[PDB]
Amino acid sequence: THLFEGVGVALTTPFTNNKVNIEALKTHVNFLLENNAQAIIVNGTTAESPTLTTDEKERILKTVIDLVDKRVPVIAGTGTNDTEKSIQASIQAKALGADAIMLITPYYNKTNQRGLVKHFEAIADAVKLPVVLYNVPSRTNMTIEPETVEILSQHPYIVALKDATNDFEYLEEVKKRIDTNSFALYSGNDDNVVEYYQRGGQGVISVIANVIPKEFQALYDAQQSGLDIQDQFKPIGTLLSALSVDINPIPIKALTSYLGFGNYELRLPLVSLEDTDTKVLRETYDTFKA
Amino acid sequence: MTHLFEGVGVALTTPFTNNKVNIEALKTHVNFLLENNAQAIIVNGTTAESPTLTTDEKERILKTVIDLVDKRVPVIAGTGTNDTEKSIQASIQAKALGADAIMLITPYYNKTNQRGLVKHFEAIADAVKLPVVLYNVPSRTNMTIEPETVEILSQHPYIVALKDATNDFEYLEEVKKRIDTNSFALYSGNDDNVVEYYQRGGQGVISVIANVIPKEFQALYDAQQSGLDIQDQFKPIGTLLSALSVDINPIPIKALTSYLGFGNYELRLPLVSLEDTDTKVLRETYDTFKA
Repeated sequence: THLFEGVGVALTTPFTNNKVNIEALKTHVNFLLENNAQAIIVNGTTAESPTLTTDEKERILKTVIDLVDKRVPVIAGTGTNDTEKSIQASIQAKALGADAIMLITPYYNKTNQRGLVKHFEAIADAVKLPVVLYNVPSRTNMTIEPETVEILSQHPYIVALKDATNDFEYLEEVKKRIDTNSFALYSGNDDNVVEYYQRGGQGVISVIANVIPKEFQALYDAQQSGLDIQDQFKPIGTLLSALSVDINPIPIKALTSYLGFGNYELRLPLVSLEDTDTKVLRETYDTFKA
Repeated sequence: MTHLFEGVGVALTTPFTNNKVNIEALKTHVNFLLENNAQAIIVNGTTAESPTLTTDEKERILKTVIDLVDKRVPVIAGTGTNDTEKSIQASIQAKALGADAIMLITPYYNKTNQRGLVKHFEAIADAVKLPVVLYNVPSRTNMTIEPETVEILSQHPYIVALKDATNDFEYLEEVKKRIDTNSFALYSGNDDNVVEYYQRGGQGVISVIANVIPKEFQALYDAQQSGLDIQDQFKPIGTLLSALSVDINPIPIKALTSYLGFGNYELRLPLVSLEDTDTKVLRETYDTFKA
């Protein structure tokens, strides 16, 4: 009934001399599927969607869809801070074959809670496809209030929340206003997953699972089977700490490129880490693997 | 002798009528502004609801304000986004249309570090070769231009001012310590801090409320330049500004631009208008001020 449970990956965009590299894109997705990724979130923040052209987003999304071939859900990031364009982009994602769309709250312009509902509901009504809300106040400086999540969760087509508030008071206020049989809560912050899972989350939409999908999903599966993951998490948390050297996806792409998925490139206004930080992060990764 | 303007620049609202830009209402509004001593027109900023305008609408509107204004004050085109390549291309098109300057917000949503923030602004300024107003609004972007970073950017021949919407006076003083205000202008991006901003040596304000009270708001700046205290004189305006804080800009200011006949009271989703009574309470607060 939920789109997925466990680890979905906020897929990075592989660039090669500033161009989307479709062959690397396919290799990365294959690597994700072979390593137990439960879902692919395409053109999210981690994909640098703000600097992707529309053509790029569509070429990437169609590629992911045709390659995945329904083996896991393909969730297209289509929401912006403009309702009309979010509607257009969601409709194209539907037509290309996406299984769901992800919609962030507005940002920069922002809105009030009543506007927020109008915005999400307008997109959901127009697309008629499963929608994953995305709340990340550290990027948007607004939130989807718990009462607002309740109103929205009653939309037939709004099925989940990517919750990147890192606020467990908020998590508990949301829990008591939704039915998790029909409305899934996904962490949007890799390092809160131990507690996020303990408190009954349905999984995570993950940045680090770009490079360690198997281990990160295995951690979910252990929790779900009735095992304690508090200590088992630590070696991943060690890598997560090194990943926090800069704003995502600046650090994760040092690691995706290291594994062969595109060059280590970010599109402006983002920039790659400097050499020292890049080698430190890559070493940390090799130590995790060892 | 070299700033683009001093005093009150207006962050012009977009006039809508059945969700179409009203070109006649727009011309009328600009004329009203110019007639009432506005010192600059900032086109397609946050207040203009730029996240929801088509590229076509922005260009039509910009060219309309440019041709009307006819070089009487600077037309400052908001062209900056969180995509550097798109910011460059929109800025080049604004220069072709005859803009006197461009305004560039920091990235937002993606954000960036201070290093990439310098690359972003510098690449735009390098590409367009037109005067640049940086625009720092942490309550909308969740990032900032550090005082040291403003220092660095001020050294670019084309980067000439900052619209500072931090509302942080420690920040102001840190920036003043690093820039020369004779060559690098500091404009408040927050209407309600102007008494202190002007008092602390600011060059002016890029204003929301001056959409409707350009005359009074410019006269407040003039009063203080002539050596008068405006602390008490500002309070009637502050009262109007308390009413305006009822919601996120430009949701309230558009209740008033329509009330003066500059388009209908319409906002493009994800924004919505105030409901009817908050619309009236706000319009009466304005008439009281005018009275």
